[PDB]
Amino acid sequence: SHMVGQLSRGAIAAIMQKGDTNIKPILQVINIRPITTGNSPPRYRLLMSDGLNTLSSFMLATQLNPLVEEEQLSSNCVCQIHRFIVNTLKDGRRVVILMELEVLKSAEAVGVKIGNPVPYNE
Ligand SMILES: O=C(O)c1cc(-c2ccc(CNC(=S)c3ccc(-c4ccc(C(=O)O)o4)cc3)cc2)n(-c2ccc(Cl)c(Cl)c2)n1
Repeated sequence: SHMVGQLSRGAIAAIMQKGDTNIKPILQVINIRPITTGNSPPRYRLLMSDGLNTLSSFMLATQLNPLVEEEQLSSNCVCQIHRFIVNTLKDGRRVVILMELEVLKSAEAVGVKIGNPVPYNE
């Protein structure tokens, strides 16, 4: 209730602008999809929301793949990010790798996209 109050509004901008990595923000998963990988473990890319912004530049550490494959981490769930790393590509784009996270509320217990977040412009 006041659902957006459940999310760390402003965390996406803090990660991408300030380079803040000590925060443990609470974010909503909007979408998850596999990337094209070949002969190596699958890799998942996530569209995440902090209630104000969405950002599609997240990938999951492969050690967390079971959370996706066993359906605990899925679209609409709310999770707390306990550890993440930022990397920057040759072309300037930043990628956030999610290393440790906790699902606070399952997709089924939330059920909808929270608020009206808008895409973050890098
Ligand atoms: O096949 C595809 O569709 C497809 C493909 C990619 C795409 C794929 C790869 C890279 C480069 N590899 C980077 S950044 C990377 C990957 C893993 C790690 C890492 C550290 C620790 C761990 C772990 O434990 O698993 O993993 C650190 C850096 C860029 C892009 N993308 C893609 C393009 C743009 C963005 Cl912003 C994002 Cl997040 C993904 N789409």
